[PDB]
Amino acid sequence: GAEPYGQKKFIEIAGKRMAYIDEGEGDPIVFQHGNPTSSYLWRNIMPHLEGLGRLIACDLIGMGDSDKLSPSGPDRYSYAEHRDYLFALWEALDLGDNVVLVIHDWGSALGFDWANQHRDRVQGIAYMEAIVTPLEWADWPEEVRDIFQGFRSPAGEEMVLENNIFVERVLPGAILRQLSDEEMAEYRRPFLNAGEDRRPTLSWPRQIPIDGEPADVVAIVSDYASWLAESDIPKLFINAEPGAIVTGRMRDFCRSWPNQTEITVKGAHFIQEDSPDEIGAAIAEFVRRLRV
Ligand SMILES: [Cl-]
Ligand code: NA
Ligand code: NA
Ligand code: NA
Ligand code: NA
Repeated sequence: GAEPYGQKKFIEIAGKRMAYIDEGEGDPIVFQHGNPTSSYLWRNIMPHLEGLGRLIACDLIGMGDSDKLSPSGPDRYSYAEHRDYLFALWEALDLGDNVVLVIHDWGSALGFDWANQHRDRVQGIAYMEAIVTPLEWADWPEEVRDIFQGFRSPAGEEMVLENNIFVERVLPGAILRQLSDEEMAEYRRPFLNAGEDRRPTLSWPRQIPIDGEPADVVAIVSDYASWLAESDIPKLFINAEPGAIVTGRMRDFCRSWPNQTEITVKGAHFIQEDSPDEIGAAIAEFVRRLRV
């Protein structure tokens, strides 16, 4: 269960190498990770979709085996910069117009935004522990609120760049099981060096739309949230118990979305590490249904 899935391919986008999985034939099934993960997140999910489509899992810029930006610093790895690289990669990959999106965390902001911009090219959306509408601090799990407000303060650089707290604390804190040393090492790999190599993992929490900031991301999220609440695009909502960011009022909101089926699995935030086989089977049933 610790082994990566497949063998990564590489494409140069805007002078940087992006790494991604691309296996199989047919209409794509696109799996997008978030913070502080990579395509690896999906390694026990993707085998359940074998033979049902072209399976794609991209590593965001500066993450996984994609190259780092230079010079890195606080103005880099914003949502929009990530979107520039990922959307370019998706274009380069010639996805066509029957794309299924499988999305999590910042992967869900990116994927929901993509779908909102390309409504005619998305066959269906499976999402989990996603950014579904703009947040307030009350929506955030109490037990990590102090850490997240830390990230979103000048203390963030020390917390992440020097102390790697997102990788070392937040990630295993939001997985119910204990990862193996080997799993751990894979997740740490892109961020082993203190300093700017760890930047994406600090830029990301600074982009979360909370209390109206950052405004640009709030607007992007509001836009797709309003669209999804009325859209007839097929959806699969994978709810988690106890879950983390899709709880309370946020969970009520996404449950109101049209043309959607839902499952519940055990998990906190990184639920792929806790309930892969249920997740995989639900996505396989959804894709089979859409593609019959
Ligand atoms: Cl984050
Ligand atoms: Na991915
Ligand atoms: Na992807
Ligand atoms: Na990216
Ligand atoms: Na980032």
